[PDB]
Amino acid sequence: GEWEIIDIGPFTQNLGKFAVDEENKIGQYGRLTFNKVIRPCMKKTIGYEYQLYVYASDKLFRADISEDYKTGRKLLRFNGPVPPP
Repeated sequence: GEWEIIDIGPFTQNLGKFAVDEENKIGQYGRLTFNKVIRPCMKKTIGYEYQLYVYASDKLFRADISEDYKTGRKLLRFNGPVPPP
């Protein structure tokens, strides 16, 4: 159940796109336009879980994302706007 910092390459960006698209289906904040994932991005091993900071429509949100390696990606939490890290 350990955490590591991961770089903000394409894989991390697409986790941010996943989170925004999932959040648009929820409709908590209206229609958000994905901007980018910024540092720091954390990954925990279970099978993984991610804590990310994603800009969408010019505002900063934090997303918690679960991922089942074999089966499925899962939006656990999406909150904000949050202060910059």
